[PDB]
Amino acid sequence: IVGGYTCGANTVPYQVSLNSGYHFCGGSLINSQWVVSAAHCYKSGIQVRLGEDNINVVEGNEQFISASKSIVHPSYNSNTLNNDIMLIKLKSAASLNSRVASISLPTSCASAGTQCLISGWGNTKSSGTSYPDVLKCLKAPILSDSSCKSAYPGQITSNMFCAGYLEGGKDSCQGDSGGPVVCSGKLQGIVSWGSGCAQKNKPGVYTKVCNYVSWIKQTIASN
Ligand SMILES: [Ca+2]
Repeated sequence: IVGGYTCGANTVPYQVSLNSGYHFCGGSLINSQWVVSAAHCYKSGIQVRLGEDNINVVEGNEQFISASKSIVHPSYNSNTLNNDIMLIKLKSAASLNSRVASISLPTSCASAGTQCLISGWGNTKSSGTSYPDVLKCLKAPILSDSSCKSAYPGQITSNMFCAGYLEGGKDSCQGDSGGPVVCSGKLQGIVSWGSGCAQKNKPGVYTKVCNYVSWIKQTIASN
């Protein structure tokens, strides 16, 4: 997250870190046994880390649970990033309370102008590299589809939305991928892609979760 603020320990209780010997992607806890992330985050050998603030220090609220199964969206296209969404099932159910909690799926899509919270442990610089140890937060509005398509001609599908600032300076970044965009207490987006980070006229592009609710529910119910 570029241009954000330190969230505070366990203020974002549905945030997860995906770990394969090091943090590589974020994700969101949607119930006690399932996580949603970006398909471009796919790896074998994932451990899901819940209850994290500082990802380099054991602080006392963490739950570390291995993945038993990963399911990439059946129509994921790695060249266009269309359908950049994946589900991860945990080997055992997480223990839920105020500091580890699930986030609700949306019943409708959010409109341009809605303010949302984006969070993660990704790069905090638009030029160069600096990865934080503690979780960073950013408040950002959803942009209109027209703005979003004008910023990225020929690249925005119906499964994507833009959020952020056309002026630049504030954005998600590498390492935030897979993490949550929450608006009005519902999961509306997954950190997916962008051209660089926090560049003028190049806002973040997010997977539009409201288009996937039936797939997520059906998948959860049978696996
Ligand atoms: Ca920790």
